[PDB]
Amino acid sequence: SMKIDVVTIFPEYLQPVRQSLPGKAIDLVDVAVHDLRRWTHDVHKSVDDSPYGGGPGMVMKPTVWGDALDEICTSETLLVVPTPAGYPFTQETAWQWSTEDHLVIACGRYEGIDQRVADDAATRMRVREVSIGDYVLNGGEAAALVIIEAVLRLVPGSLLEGPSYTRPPSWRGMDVPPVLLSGDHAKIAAWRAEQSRQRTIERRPDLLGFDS
Amino acid sequence: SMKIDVVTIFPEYLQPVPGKAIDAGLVDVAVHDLRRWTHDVHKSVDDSPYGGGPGMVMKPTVWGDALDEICTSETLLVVPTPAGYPFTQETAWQWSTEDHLVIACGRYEGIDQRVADDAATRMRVREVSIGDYVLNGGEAAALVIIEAVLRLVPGVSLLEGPSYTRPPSWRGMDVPPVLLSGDHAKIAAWRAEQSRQRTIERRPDLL
Ligand SMILES: OC1NC=Nc2cccc(F)c21
Ligand SMILES: OC1NC=Nc2cccc(F)c21
Repeated sequence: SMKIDVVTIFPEYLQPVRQSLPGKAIDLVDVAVHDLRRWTHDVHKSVDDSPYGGGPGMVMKPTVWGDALDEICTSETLLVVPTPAGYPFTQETAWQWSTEDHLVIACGRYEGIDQRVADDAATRMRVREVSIGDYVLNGGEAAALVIIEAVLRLVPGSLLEGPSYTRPPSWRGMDVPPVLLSGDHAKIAAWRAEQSRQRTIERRPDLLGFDS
Repeated sequence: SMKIDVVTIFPEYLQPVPGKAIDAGLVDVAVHDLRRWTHDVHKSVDDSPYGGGPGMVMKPTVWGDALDEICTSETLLVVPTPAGYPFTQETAWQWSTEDHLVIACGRYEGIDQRVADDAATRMRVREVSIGDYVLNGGEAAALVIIEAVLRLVPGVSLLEGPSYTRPPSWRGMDVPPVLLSGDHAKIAAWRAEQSRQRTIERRPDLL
């Protein structure tokens, strides 16, 4: 079943852990992590350089990424490039990728990878540039972990959730809502619906088609 | 000064996030195993949901004890949850100036609501989601939050368009010549148009 390759200059940060949702799956999926510097040939193992046209920071070189993806990818590969400028990664995306035979995730710095890498790959395989949110990360590594977790839990083998409770029924003078103790499946369903409504309207009005 | 305490039943997951000079006292991250605060020999952290339904809910007595020991009145308690307010860059900026963050990592189904409600009577509590996809638990979200916050700690809109570096020609593709023109006003305008087109294509919501 599914193969996931992750390419990064911080392979220890990805390093698959038994005691993980992904770790259990590994013990249905195979996850391999590759050090990008493996495909460098200068003594300094240089993966980036200053941007053409100017600007702050560095851009990852196309040469190294090309050699790396040449080796790892096939025409059947779905190449995932986490980036702040990507299409939104959503739950629909997770379901779609959950049926893929082979995901390769290219982790780069925020400033990004030379655009020609994605352009070149697209001539040979499917390429998806995606953002997991509008906060700013220093690199794609944490995004890769999020994507893997969201995808792996869907592999064979709307409205916000309201508040949940468990035992004891009273705790620090705070009681569980009595309807939840009443065993009335209908009243419980109605209460839960109303709680989710209040919470969605308050926290995520966008989900119900309202202004933010 | 910034102290981050993370509480999780997967402490090894959180160890990875090295990172810089704590020797200057700018940033300390401590990860705590939630099972430290369990009451029974089976080290139980969750229980069946009241009112029925699938999954488990994390126990209030365990989390209550953990937060009692870890938190103070000055703490900003962060609770990652799919039902949370959106975590944004503005949020990250605000939290970057906090003396003490405690991140309570729970499973998707959640922590008994009384835990957060109780904590909010003596400290600031923030329930947040990092996105509208489903994770099994809050650990990955904590990593995302920790990264977005700490890079704004010193010493630790439109989409950006394509970027390029050497060599000028690679596998049949040349860098856009405008970028080599030495006309920096034109370069800015070109980049603005690239940004416009990419935003329209990928994130029309931003407009
Ligand atoms: O999805 C993101 N959101 C914010 N920053 C990033 C930096 C690198 C990769 C990536 F996917 C992201
Ligand atoms: O499923 C999620 N989606 C977004 N944020 C989260 C934060 C904590 C736990 C969790 F499951 C999630």
